[PDB]
Amino acid sequence: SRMEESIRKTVTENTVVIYSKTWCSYCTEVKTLFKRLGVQPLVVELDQLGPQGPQLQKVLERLTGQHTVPNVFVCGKHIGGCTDTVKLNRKGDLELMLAE
Ligand SMILES: N[C@@H](CCC(=O)N[C@@H](CS)C(=O)NCC(=O)O)C(=O)O
Repeated sequence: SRMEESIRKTVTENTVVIYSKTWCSYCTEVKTLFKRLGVQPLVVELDQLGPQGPQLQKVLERLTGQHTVPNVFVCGKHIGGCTDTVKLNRKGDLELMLAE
């Protein structure tokens, strides 16, 4: 699909991409973690896109294996959700990625 090719372009062009929903506490949490690191992520709020939201979500599951939000990409690579991102941070992998 065109939506799949567009996601690939979005995540290769933007250092941090968070596919989010505005009401989700885990999305807020991961937004805050990147803010504390000095990053300004690109946020895509899937609940604020009309019927494109659920279509995008389906393509995200095909690409990433995940059906929850947040769905986080760093340096073009899928990293997971909030707890995945927090674990990557706790290990210093997240900052090593950002540093390269
Ligand atoms: N363990 C996940 C949890 C994320 C989560 O539960 N997200 C909720 C929204 S706040 C969700 O996507 N729910 C949709 C569903 O369960 O299908 C993470 O750390 O990101």
